[PDB]
Amino acid sequence: SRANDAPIVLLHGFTGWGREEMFGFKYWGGVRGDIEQWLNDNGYRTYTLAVGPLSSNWDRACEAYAQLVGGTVDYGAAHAAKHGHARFGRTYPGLLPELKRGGRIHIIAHSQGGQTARMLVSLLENGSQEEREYAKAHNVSLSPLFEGGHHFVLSVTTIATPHDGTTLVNMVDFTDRFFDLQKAVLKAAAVASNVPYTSQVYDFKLDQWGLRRQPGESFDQYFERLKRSPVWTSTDTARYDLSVPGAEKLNQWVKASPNTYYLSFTTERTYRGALTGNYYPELGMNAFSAVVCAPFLGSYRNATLGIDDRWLENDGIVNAFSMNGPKRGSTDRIVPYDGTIKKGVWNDMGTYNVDHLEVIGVDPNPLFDIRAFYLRLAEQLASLQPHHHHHH
Ligand SMILES: [Ca+2]
Ligand SMILES: [Zn+2]
Repeated sequence: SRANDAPIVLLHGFTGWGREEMFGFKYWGGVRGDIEQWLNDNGYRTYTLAVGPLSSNWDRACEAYAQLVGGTVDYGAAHAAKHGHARFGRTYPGLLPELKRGGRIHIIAHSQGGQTARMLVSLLENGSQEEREYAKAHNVSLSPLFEGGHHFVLSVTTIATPHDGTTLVNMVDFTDRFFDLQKAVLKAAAVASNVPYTSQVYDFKLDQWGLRRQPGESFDQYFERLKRSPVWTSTDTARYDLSVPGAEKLNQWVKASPNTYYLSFTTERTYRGALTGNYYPELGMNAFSAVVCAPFLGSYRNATLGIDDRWLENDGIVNAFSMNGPKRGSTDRIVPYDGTIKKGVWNDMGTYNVDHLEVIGVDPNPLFDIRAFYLRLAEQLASLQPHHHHHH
């Protein structure tokens, strides 16, 4: 059924790190193994992007663009001046120079990665008018990313993505709990949060903000500085983009490309309480989510905000209702999968009973055939037709 040869590129969310980080414990595979290696082993050429887990989708897309084709990250002169961080970031050799020669990729994105992938597609195709106009008005140079006209992306697949935000950000103790989540992923990787490791271990890639863990600093201490830093206090952050208002703002400009396939997977790991209408964690959900996040997600309503009952089912971290595609402030279409994947529309591939971390293998779930999950997805992506023609 193989109808294209595009390689697959994997993209994490508000947690995530390179293949060499976390002592080789993989974000994509966790305690289950190495998802990229499984795909490559099965004949599906697969790569992995690592970008700032806490950075805005904008920053991450700029980082992803430079990580793909090579070069020094360029966040755009207008954006950098706007938010007060460096215009230029780290330099990359480029994972896929074939992209500079018409090649295309499939992106498989988990969590906030889904937002980033969508945004990258948009900047690639449309560029940024704001940047272009700023470059002409200030006589500054312009990254090719902002010119538009790039078509690197044949498909985007999002898994557990908060396309409409997650109400988790609304928790009153969200900042302290969000970083506890980072601590919980570290723990999953068997990494302590109260130890000043001399090796990097987990690089948050805050080059633009000039933030990095210092010698003698544990992750606990590091996170306490991050909490008070601009990567947590600004609107140019994952924290803002993850929020319902922030995701809506994102949706208002980040539209689905008619040249690109979109697949969404929804995840859920909760049950409904008959008398309260709330949703509750099941048995099997990662311990941190079950205790600290799922109860809030499954009970938080806010009429002002648009959060009614539909939002309560969740995967421990993200409202399921947010996952099938952008809706809030979005002109994108979403169709249930009907056997045939269509261009320029969100193909809701269905809802899977796995939690936010289980779906990438970071939390165990031996009832979830994760190997089969990604293999079946790879097959589906490789079957996507470059072209279509009307028929009866
Ligand atoms: Ca589990
Ligand atoms: Zn930025």
